[PDB]
Amino acid sequence: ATAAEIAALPRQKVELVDPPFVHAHSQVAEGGPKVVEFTMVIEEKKIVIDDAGTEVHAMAFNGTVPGPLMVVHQDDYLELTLINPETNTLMHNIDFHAATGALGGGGLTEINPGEKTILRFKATKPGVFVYHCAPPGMVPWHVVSGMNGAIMVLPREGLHDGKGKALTYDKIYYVGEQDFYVPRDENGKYKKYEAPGDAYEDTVKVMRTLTPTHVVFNGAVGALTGDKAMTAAVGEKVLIVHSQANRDTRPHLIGGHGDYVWATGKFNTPPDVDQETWFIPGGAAGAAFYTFQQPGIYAYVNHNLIEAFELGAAAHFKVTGEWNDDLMTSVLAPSG
Amino acid sequence: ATAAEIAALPRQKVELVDPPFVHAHSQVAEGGPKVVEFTMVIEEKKIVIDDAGTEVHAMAFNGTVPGPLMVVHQDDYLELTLINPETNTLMHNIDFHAATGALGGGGLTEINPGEKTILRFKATKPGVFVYHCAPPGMVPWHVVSGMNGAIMVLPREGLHDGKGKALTYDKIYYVGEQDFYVPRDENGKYKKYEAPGDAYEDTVKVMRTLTPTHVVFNGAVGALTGDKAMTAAVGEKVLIVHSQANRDTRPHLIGGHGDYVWATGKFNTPPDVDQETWFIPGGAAGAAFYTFQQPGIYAYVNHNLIEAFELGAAAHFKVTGEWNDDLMTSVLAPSGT
Amino acid sequence: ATAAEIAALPRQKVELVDPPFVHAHSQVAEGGPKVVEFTMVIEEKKIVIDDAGTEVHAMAFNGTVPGPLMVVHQDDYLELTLINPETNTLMHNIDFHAATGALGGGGLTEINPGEKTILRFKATKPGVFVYHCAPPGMVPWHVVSGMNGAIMVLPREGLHDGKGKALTYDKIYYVGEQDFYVPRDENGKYKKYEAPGDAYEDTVKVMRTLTPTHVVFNGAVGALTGDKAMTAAVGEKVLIVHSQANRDTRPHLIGGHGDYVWATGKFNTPPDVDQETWFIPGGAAGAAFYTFQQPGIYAYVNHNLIEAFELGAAAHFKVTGEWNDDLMTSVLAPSG
Ligand SMILES: [Cu+2]
Ligand SMILES: [Cu+2]
Ligand SMILES: [Cu+2]
Ligand SMILES: [Cu+2]
Ligand SMILES: [Cu+2]
Ligand SMILES: [Cu+2]
Repeated sequence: ATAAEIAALPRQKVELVDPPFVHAHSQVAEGGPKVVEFTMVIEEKKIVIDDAGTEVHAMAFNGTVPGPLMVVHQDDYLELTLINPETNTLMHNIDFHAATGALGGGGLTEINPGEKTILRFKATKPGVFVYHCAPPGMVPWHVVSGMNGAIMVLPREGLHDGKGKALTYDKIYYVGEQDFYVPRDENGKYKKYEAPGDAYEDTVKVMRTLTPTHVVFNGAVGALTGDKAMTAAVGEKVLIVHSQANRDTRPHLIGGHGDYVWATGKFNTPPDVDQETWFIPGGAAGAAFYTFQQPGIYAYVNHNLIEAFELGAAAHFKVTGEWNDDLMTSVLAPSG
Repeated sequence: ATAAEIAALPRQKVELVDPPFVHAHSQVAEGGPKVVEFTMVIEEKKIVIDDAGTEVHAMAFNGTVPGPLMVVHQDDYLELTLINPETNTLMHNIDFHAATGALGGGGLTEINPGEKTILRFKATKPGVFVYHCAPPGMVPWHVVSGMNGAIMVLPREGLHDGKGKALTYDKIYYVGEQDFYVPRDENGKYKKYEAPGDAYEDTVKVMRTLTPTHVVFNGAVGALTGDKAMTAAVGEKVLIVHSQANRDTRPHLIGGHGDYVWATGKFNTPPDVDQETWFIPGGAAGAAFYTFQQPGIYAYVNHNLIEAFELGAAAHFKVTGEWNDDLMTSVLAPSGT
Repeated sequence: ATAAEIAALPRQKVELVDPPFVHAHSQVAEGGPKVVEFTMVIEEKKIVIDDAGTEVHAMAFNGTVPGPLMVVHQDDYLELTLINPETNTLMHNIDFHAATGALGGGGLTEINPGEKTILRFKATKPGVFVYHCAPPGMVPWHVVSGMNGAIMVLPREGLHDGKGKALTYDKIYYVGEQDFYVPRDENGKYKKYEAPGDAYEDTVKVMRTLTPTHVVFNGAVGALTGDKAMTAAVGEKVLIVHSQANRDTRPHLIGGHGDYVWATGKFNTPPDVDQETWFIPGGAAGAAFYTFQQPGIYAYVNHNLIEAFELGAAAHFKVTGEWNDDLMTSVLAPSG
């Protein structure tokens, strides 16, 4: 397309919503290509990530860790307004792994506090893709301070299985997994600081050990459990988008499966089926589709079970419906 | 589907065998869906994992680490009697990744010492799958103390390649890989404890470093080497099932390949072919098929070669038969310049 | 083939070139199977691997880390002459993951200083494959001292996609990634040693932490950046071969994609498509094919970004050509 051709396309303004929910969208594209417009404000803020009151200086797209999920269709244009308010202290930018050129947009979006920028790119490849900050010289520090999220580029015709059959989800949830590296003093207590830049040197020391102190979903231990559990019902088709911008993960739904999994995240590669545990490399997003067949509590975990149960990488689904005894039954309940 | 129709099905009681061997089974299912019955008793026991005498309090399904492989076919019912003897000290349960609902069985099978339970589930999805203990609040500690194994759900028509050609193995071995986290004293010497409970706090400290002290096949360093090496012959088709319930691994057969590898472990996903090194993420099982074409010793390793040769994750195959010089030959043996 | 047939095949002697470049070869084979002859000399030498003057005693096929890429076609025979000069101190050998039997050749090629050997094997399976040294009882120590490389066995009809369409590259580069484990003294300074054997105990202690001190491409921090960036032009098709003999990696082209990725490295397994980040397990090689669409500087990284930008695993591509504003454009440049 020429610049004139693009200027004649319809514009659509999208309101973002906080993870794990996803803004409203249509699976099959309603019409031809659009310029889809989003706006995000960056907030630097302290977050508390566990029940011991441990703090991280988060650098958050839209004020959440992860940043929100943006949804477009193949061959739409994504137009982002990115704002770094004067209340912040650091320069920031954005690299979309879905985009082609200029370091995924990082080289065109460097904004100091009090600045804004607008970037547009054509979403030429369908799939789920990571986005993250990447300021020169400080790339990994922004990413492991929570400045990352994902976008989904749906095929215009919606999702399909390997053999061209349509896959239509009832519910979608976005789980962003974050490794954090919090410094400790000589008594093994986590340190606190009064500004992000003050934590920089101590944090780099921990990062170089390659071992996170916490690995969490949606920005904190227990964020998606108990009463902030994701919900579904028996018979509902659910798409679970999962991203990790820095470190590998191996998601598993305890009690379920991934019926179709795009473990690479890319919808032109056919999905793996019937998976117990799938693998998403650091720097990628993946998606799993599952139809719930049994009610009750499911845990959704990174299946390095130390990372899930000791370091924080565990969420719940609460699923309503009737029990199927053909699939599973207690023949003799625990007894003497 | 009905309670009635299920009690009408034939029952077959299987006697389990210790890894790396697998109980007798047929690849192609003979006749219709069955209720296949297994019994395992849980043992808490001290095991020695290296030649230095390092001890771990293991928590072992059927007394072995890994637990034994169970084989059924798709749409069979697996019925497990699980027994926690009153000589044990902890509650245990089982989560089958092959099963659907109730945390894979784990929410229905919590048994204290002196208790037993019977669980039945329909094996709806073909593949190899991990099982493991998962008691609320102590999940990784029972897994990394050895409490895990695998099952294989064969398609009823047996295995096939990506394009419908039948693949029939002559023999099957199950390699369970285990990461252990053994606490050290001030001299760097491994510690010993009286009961499993006593080791808990020090072991969680090592677990949180995410760095195992030992990574082993079949429960110990060198367990599947020497007189305990797996065996085959030139021309023999072997299926190697490998599981890791907690940590990634990257198996490789030194001197061979994986001719067809279901690296995800699931037989409706077509296999990768001609693999050098394949990758099984923590919490999964995979399977590789190979036809041996050369005699001699092979080593089967996790190809982080520090984990293989320093931490324990190496086994041997001894293969009989004739050498093929077309595939490889020494044109000039090591000689002076 | 008969014995006389094998004995009658044409021989071709190939001069190797240092990575990241590759010796001249044809994609589509020209004529029937051949015996392709290569000679490599092993060098044990001290190399400097970062900007701080940190030394390692490298053990280097042909004098380089990684060793060079050898290219043959399926069902050719590769015949290697391997020489261990009298000035080295250790026995060495070679295991080709491409070969069948005798531990990949390792059992037949153990040469002490002052010895040579000639090994021939038939390249029966197409793909990229790791090769590395593996002397009994000292395998990891030779591998993590740099003694590894890769070979490519191309299909006789050249590369194709999943749907049997030909893929022809214009340029090929080989990126070998190396994890090093360099000991430190109690002051945190890296140690130096007179002879390789003097470093053995201290190095195995670091190896057993599973945490590298440096993760590099082509043997050193920054080896493929600046004036040594890899080059291409918009519209050129590049094949990037990447190996890691001991530890996993997750390559990503910042600003691009892998249009076709043989992540397993084996050309009978259909490629994944449209990849953002792909995953190569330790002990394997992989290959990614990309057509460049935008000019500029791209970084090619291991996307554990701590490993890329703190520990050394980052390279650059410099790509010439005209900017395409359809794919990406700055609608509003950073402004107050
Ligand atoms: Cu930032
Ligand atoms: Cu990135
Ligand atoms: Cu248990
Ligand atoms: Cu599990
Ligand atoms: Cu060597
Ligand atoms: Cu190897």
